[PDB]
Amino acid sequence: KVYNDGYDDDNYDYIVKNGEKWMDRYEIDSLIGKGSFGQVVKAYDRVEQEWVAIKIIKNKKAFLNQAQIEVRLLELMNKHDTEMKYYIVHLKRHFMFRNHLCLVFEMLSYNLYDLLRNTNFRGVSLNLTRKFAQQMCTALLFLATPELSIIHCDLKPENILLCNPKRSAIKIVDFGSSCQLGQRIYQYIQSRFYRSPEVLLGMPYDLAIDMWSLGCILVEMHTGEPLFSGANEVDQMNKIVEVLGIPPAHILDQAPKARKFFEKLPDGTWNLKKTEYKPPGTRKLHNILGVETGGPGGRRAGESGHTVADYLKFKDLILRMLDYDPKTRIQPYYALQHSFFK
Ligand SMILES: COc1cc(N2CCN(C)CC2)ccc1Nc1nc(N)c(C(=O)c2ccccc2)s1
Repeated sequence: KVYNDGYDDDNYDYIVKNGEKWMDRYEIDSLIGKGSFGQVVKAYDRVEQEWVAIKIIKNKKAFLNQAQIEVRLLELMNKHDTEMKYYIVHLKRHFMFRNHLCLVFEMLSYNLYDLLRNTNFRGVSLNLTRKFAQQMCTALLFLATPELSIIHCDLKPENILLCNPKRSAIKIVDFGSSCQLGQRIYQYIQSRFYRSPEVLLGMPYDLAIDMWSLGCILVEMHTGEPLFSGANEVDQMNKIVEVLGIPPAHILDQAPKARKFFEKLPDGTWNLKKTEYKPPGTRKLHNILGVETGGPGGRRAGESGHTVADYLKFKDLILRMLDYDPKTRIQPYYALQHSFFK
């Protein structure tokens, strides 16, 4: 009949009314997004005299409890970053309002998908992609700090926010799917497009899955299209193999879900099960990026900082981020020292 004295709906979400005053402090403007966790809203903080995003968690135990884990990690990240210089959206404060847990963040304006949509999915330049890459590798180095050891677990374009148009800077948002390095409790994780092979294979995993996600994102930021746009896990694996070839046998012999995508011949090699696809590793990244052919779809022909030399450095890096072996895949510190960033 009514939910939470009328303040809530079916899904335990707070019904947001335009121009409502909570606590003589926050002035609600408009809803900016919806998710499984609850809602996000654009508000004006009267005390600090600034705009904020407020994450209104659902009035439901499971969602409260999940968001309390998120709070715990965000405040652990504040302890290790008082200067706010590692390109992370930071928790300002949290509070209870009409039985909802609300997390207050600084308000950014657009996500990286918006940026892409504004290019009509043709991409931004390599000079913009460089800057964003350095900042993301900085963010991951920080996450990999031994006391934090945090896996974001859902790096995709909507979880990367643009600071502001003349500042040319990005930040990582939404640590609600995040956890610290540990014994494996979860298996169906990451967004499919950016899901790593260790995850698709049901193998152990660590902070290197986030670097796989970043390999994909950076190719997408310069091409405008996702690198591996799988319709399901089988099709995702197949798209990965098209570019990078069959994974190594030492890996596939260990992998508990190997037989979902591959099969073991009598000689002991692994090959693709049949489900349309190019043969293993013949869709080269060299050619997707258009290293010698004037960038993606010829659009970077004649533009400064888009030479063969420049493109090879970017390629080289991406290839190190898309290593099949999580042990040898490039870590954040070695990524920062790459010649792509000179
Ligand atoms: C003006 O507010 C935003 C609007 C958008 N969009 C742009 C308008 N739409 C085309 C798609 C969503 C994307 C992001 C924001 N701003 C946000 N700033 C922060 N700080 C956000 C979050 O903290 C956040 C909270 C929960 C999940 C994801 C992000 S969301």
